Amino acid sequence: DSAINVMKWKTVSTIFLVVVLYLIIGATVFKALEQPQEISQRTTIVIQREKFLRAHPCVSDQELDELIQQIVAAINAGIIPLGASSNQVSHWDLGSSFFFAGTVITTIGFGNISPRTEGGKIFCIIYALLGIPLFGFLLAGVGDQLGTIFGKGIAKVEDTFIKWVSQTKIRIISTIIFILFGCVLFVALPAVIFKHIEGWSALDAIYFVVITLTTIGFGDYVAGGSDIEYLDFYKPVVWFWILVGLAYFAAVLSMIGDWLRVIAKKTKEAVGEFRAHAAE
Amino acid sequence: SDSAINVMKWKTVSTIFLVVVLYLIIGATVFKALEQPQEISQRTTIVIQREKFLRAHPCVSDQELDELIQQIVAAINAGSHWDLGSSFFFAGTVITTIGFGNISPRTEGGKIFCIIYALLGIPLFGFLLAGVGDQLGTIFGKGIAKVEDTFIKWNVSQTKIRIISTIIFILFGCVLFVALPAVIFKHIEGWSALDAIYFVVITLTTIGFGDYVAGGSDIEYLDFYKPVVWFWILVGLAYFAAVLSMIGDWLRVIAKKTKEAVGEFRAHAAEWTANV
Ligand SMILES: CS(=O)(=O)Nc1ccc(C(=O)NCc2ccc(Cl)cc2Cl)cc1
Ligand SMILES: CS(=O)(=O)Nc1ccc(C(=O)NCc2ccc(Cl)cc2Cl)cc1
Ligand SMILES: CCCCCCCCCCCCCCCC
Ligand SMILES: CCCCCCCCCCCCCCCC
Ligand SMILES: CCCCCCCCCCCCCCCC
Ligand SMILES: CCCCCCCCCCCC
Ligand SMILES: CCCCCCCCCCCC
Ligand SMILES: CCCCCCCCCCCC
Ligand SMILES: CCCCCCCCCCCC
Ligand SMILES: CCCCCCCCCCC
Ligand SMILES: CCCCCCCCCCC
Ligand SMILES: CCCCCCCCCCC
Ligand SMILES: CCCCCCCCCC
Ligand SMILES: CCCCCCCC
Ligand SMILES: CCCCCCCC
Ligand SMILES: CCCCC
Ligand SMILES: CCCCC
Ligand SMILES: CCCCC
Ligand SMILES: [K+]
Ligand SMILES: [K+]
Ligand SMILES: [K+]
Ligand SMILES: [K+]
Ligand SMILES: [K+]
Repeated sequence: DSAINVMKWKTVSTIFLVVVLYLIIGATVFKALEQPQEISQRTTIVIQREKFLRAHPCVSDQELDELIQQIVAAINAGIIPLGASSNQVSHWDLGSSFFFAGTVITTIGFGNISPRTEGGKIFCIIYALLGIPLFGFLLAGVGDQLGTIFGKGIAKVEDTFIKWVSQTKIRIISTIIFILFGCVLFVALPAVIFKHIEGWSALDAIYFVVITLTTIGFGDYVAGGSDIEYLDFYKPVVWFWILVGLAYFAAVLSMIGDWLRVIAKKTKEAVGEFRAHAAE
Repeated sequence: SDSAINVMKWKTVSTIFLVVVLYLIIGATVFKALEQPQEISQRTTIVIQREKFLRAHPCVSDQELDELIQQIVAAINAGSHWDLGSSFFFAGTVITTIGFGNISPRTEGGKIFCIIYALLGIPLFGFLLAGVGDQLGTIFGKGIAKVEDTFIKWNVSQTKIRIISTIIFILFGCVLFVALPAVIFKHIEGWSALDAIYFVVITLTTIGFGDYVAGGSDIEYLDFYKPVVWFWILVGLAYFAAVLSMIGDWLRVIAKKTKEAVGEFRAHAAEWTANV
């Protein structure tokens, strides 16, 4: 029993170090990419500050930094503190609390909207702990249904491509068609609709798709997030997209996992060779 | 018959789908019931503070306030955020799919790298998290070998003691991975006791709203704090993975028990109505 456990802990620990190292590379590449724009916006926000620090000296000026604290603290709930727009829609209306519930059970958790009430928080804890598992079943069923829809599709395509054919190499043609068609239906096509309806850039759309469907859900972009107009054919279609798109990414991510298993065997055995053939 | 099983399958999906739709509807109404009020009371008392800042400082005209707020909304779309350690944290938020979003890429390259980083990193982390799950799982397996010996040579024996074991998992698990860290968070972050547990749950379920983030404020943090929080995430995620999974099983059970209870209720209105 302990013989396999010693072999297991050895594997976990190496993957752990790989993960630590993956984070370090990651970290350096993100700071390489973002630290600059952050500094150029931090210098040009101090420029804008001084233009109204000294352009109104009759303001206490310790209370300006405190004013902004009260705006940024209050923006998190979601305020539109203007006199040319003192009338305002609700964040917790019939539909947005529905959306919010969606963000909890799917663990996307955008967080543009999140509970402020101690009761809302306590309900959210309970709602999540029951809802996440519940949704998991739905998402599984959605995965199966969609899986068998594609099974009927590959029965028709693995017959017509039976020319003068291997068992294990037509598997490679199938997984390409899964990724190809899948990226159209669940990534490309919806990003295009998002690009048009939200006014996002082409990158922002795909970025949103991926961040949402991987359940990362930063919440920097949220489809349905602004007050624009919205056809109301729109948002329901986006629910359905989430439902099926999450199922799709579940598989895709899972495939990527398998590819890593493979690449990890191939590299484990390559290093053994490379060590043994020190001559080279 | 191949379509015969598929009609039975789609029947199952569709009922769970309706249960989910209905779970969302109840949810929706309970959240709006809870939050629509605080929203109104903060919308009245933010308009009060708005007008209260024109009168208590007449130096500021009404036209320059609207422009100030434009520059503050511009600056929420930035905020160092991206130092050595916070970009490390950020990477953590991507691969774990917690995704707080207090920090997120603004550069078109940062976004493209994030897409790639995620698609490779999420699966990679999943392996780590699995290993962490196993190790922790067998640590508790040795723990229950010692506790299912000392209690199993005396009072009421097998088939109900499985229920006592799962309570010990939940009891001790909630101490180690929820209570104890919430207490540390309460003290170190200055959050309320509820806010701490709220954070724990929102983070460890990988929902990660990002309303609260441990390490998120500009406080003197002991060098030992943040790394301990990494370790907590690693093990706490593994813990919730199991817990959530258990809850799933309980639902499976409760769903059979309710499916057959409806079958009973039906079957007695049957042979009670045949009685004419
Ligand atoms: C900023 S707001 O909260 O005040 N306004 C709203 C914002 C979004 C939505 C909505 O339904 N979007 C589609 C959707 C559905 C379910 C899930 Cl899980 C994710 C997504 Cl993107 C509705 C209102
Ligand atoms: C605006 S900021 O970027 O400067 N604030 C920060 C916030 C948090 C951390 C950090 O390391 N927290 C521990 C931690 C680790 C990994 C994961 Cl996944 C989640 C968590 Cl909560 C660093 C900076
Ligand atoms: C207009 C560009 C759209 C590109 C869509 C991104 C693809 C995300 C899915 C991951 C699998 C991609 C296969 C590439 C093999 C290296
Ligand atoms: C109009 C500008 C559109 C820019 C589209 C570029 C997106 C490229 C996505 C890269 C996906 C790489 C997949 C790697 C899988 C491991
Ligand atoms: C964003 C790209 C990051 C790429 C990840 C780094 C590659 C690390 C390779 C680790 C090699 C360890 C070999 C051990 C074999 C037993
Ligand atoms: C047969 C599988 C259903 C696929 C239907 C396409 C859904 C795309 C929704 C895009 C909306 C933004
Ligand atoms: C384009 C980036 C490719 C990164 C390849 C990841 C390989 C991980 C190997 C894990 C070894 C155990
Ligand atoms: C630090 C040592 C670097 C070793 C480089 C090996 C890269 C593995 C690629 C595997 C493709 C088959
Ligand atoms: C939110 C909980 C409501 C309970 C719904 C019961 C569903 C009845 C279907 C039973 C299967 C025959
Ligand atoms: C404008 C509010 C949008 C809510 C749509 C609810 C319908 C859910 C059905 C899922 C296909
Ligand atoms: C447009 C930004 C792309 C960054 C490329 C980083 C690739 C790193 C590979 C390290 C082996
Ligand atoms: C500080 C009070 C927090 C209470 C949390 C209640 C959780 C009950 C779990 C039900 C699944
Ligand atoms: C808190 C009670 C949740 C009830 C779920 C029951 C599932 C019913 C499936 C028929
Ligand atoms: C046999 C399954 C019924 C499918 C209904 C339409 C969705 C593909
Ligand atoms: C073995 C229990 C570890 C708990 C760590 C708590 C740190 C916040
Ligand atoms: C304090 C209100 C509790 C709602 C569950
Ligand atoms: C998280 C429970 C889902 C079961 C497939
Ligand atoms: C219909 C517009 C296509 C954008 C690539
Ligand atoms: K978030
Ligand atoms: K999130
Ligand atoms: K998640
Ligand atoms: K998950
Ligand atoms: K998330």
